Amino acid sequence: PHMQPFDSGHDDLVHDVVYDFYGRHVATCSSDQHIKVFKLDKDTSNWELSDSWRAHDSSIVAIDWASPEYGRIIASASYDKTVKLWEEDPDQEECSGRRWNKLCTLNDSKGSLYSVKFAPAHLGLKLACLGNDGILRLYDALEPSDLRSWTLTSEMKVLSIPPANHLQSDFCLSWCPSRFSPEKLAVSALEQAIIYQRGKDGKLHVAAKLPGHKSLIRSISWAPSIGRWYQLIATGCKDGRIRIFKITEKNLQVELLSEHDDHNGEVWSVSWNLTGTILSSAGDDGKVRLWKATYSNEFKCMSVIT
Amino acid sequence: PHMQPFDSGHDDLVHDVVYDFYGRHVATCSSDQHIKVFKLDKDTSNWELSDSWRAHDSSIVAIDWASPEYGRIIASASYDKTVKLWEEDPDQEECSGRRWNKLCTLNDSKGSLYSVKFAPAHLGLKLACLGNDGILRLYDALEPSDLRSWTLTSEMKVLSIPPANHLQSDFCLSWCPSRFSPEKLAVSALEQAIIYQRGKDGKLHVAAKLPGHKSLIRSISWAPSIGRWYQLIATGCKDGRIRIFKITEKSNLQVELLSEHDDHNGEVWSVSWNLTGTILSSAGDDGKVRLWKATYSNEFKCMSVIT
Repeated sequence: PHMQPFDSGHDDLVHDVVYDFYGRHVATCSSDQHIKVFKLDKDTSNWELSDSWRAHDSSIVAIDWASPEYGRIIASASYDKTVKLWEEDPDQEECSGRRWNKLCTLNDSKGSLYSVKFAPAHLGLKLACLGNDGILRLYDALEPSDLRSWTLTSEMKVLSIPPANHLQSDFCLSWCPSRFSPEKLAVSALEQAIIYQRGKDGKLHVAAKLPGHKSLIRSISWAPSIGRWYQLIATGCKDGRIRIFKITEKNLQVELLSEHDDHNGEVWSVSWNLTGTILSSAGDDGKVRLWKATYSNEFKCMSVIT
Repeated sequence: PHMQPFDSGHDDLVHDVVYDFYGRHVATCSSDQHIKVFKLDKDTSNWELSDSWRAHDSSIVAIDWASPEYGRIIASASYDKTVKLWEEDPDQEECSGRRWNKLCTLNDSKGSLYSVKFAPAHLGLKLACLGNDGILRLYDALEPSDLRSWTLTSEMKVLSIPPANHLQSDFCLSWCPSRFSPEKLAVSALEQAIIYQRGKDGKLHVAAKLPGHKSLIRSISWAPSIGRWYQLIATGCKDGRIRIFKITEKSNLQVELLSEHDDHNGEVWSVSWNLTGTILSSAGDDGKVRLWKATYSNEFKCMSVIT
């Protein structure tokens, strides 16, 4: 059952679409340097533009919503080397172009930015970003009252020497959602994919790598480990394979659970369920595949949308 | 050189246009619930839109700028029973619709609002408003640092009762600009026009009335009394007459009527003063603007008619 598609309202290509916490809102960002937010009308089950606005001087590539317990906040990353934060002002008409106020700007990056992800709420307003400079940066809104008070918490050189050629480069972030697991996050930078963990010293250290990728990692996402003791992160590589890694900490162990080339071409998007019960993958073949785990913990394709 | 008209950019009728302190900026408010601010480009002596934005849920009728010594602040009154204050954020692109941030909202009024006027700077950020509820209200930004800290300073029942069919009502405000004169302001409410003065008890009391109006007072403004000791306030009535009252305080107030002029033959909608209170303007149905200067005898004479 397909539903009535709709126009985003963007002129240039759209890079990311993201859901709010409740799944009733979506934020869109494209190259036309705009961020659009759609609302899912209760009555007429249709998606309808809540507000659109110009937000960056260059192409906006990444986007993300903060936990509802900190307000209505969106974050954006652009090729203009910045990350901007916005907060919805309910006292403005929708579509007015002025429904979301910039709360701040992060200019520390000296290279374009490809990704930005808020951290799990149980760690406060925190976030990460990664760009050409090959330097992952974490920021913290130390005082949850001042949603402008964004301090820089950490800086790590993912690539020792960022190659810097033919912008044939890719980077991705994904925090470990787990509430009852030590703070950590995954990062992909080209062929490599590495995991960081908070130490007793309050600093990030590299705790492992997800080996096997023979090309560019287009996407990666940590799955919600509700119920499980272990962690699972999936990656969609350019070599045309979905990979699912089981990470156990007894400090971290790394198993490869599955590999799937069903896409025959690059896997662009890899996404998870809210319960981490279903995993999605999309690619060149112009198809989306949904995967469930077997009783043996292998992964099986439960359906193919096209 | 180049005094050509220009479009405001409003869809519905425009109610008020106001100049900033320096005369280089203008704020416009219309029924389309927008407030536009124009800039007078130094180089090309043209007026060009600085920023426009939706500010009220209903028709915006009045507007006004605060003294430059408190920042870039505008105040607006609407039929939506509110008065909003805005402060310009120089760190925003012009025309972005995001150049003026709401600093506060005053909801105390239970009837639509027709007028709002900032008080003379020598009294702090203070302001007044009047609406259907027939209750004039003064607000004070007690701490000039917190341009959100707007407290309510006073409430006075102008029209004993606020009756109204809401089909023929008008209200106007105008503070006495004078720096070396006791705080006071004029208020028009329909046929009546009354003056309030601050007492020793820090409360407003009615110190006089400007008698003679035989219809609705569309406009009134106190003139800058630079050089003079007496005060002069003019009113443009619907009965088609401009009136200029000389008010002297010998503190109790005297009231003389200096001039009456029907040259307009129809209602006088706008009555305005000079920065020195040297020239008085009037506009009306006849589609003409008249400028008036005072004679040596203190009568007023029409020194020109624009059409």
